[PDB]
Amino acid sequence: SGSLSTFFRLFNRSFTQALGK
Repeated sequence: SGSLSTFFRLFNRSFTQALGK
């Protein structure tokens, strides 16, 4: 489950994109 894959990926992507920056 988990998954978590989707959740983990989403969190990482969102954090990286938000930080971004």
